[PDB]
Amino acid sequence: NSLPYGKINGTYKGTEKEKIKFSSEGSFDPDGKIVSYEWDFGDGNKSNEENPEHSYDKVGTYTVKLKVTDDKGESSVSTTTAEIKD
Repeated sequence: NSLPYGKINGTYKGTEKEKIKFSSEGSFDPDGKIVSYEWDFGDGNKSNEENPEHSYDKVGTYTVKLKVTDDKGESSVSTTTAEIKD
């Protein structure tokens, strides 16, 4: 019955066109298992890797979302930012 806890380990920073390593380490479900991790990098791109690398084409500050869903189909969403400069 218990919702999963996502941990998105923000904030993130890097430079345009250089890969940034994201981590969902510490995410957990008290009464089950997390069966999916869904990242949205805020630049229209997504991943279902636990700990993806992603580069941003353009500078800016992007909203990063991590949606975790458990084995009973229940989800929760964590957010942070990725600040991309020169």
